[PDB]
Amino acid sequence: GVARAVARRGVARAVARR
Repeated sequence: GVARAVARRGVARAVARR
């Protein structure tokens, strides 16, 4: 229901909820 798409050096997307 809530997934983030951030792929930066230091800030990666560890947010992945349905």
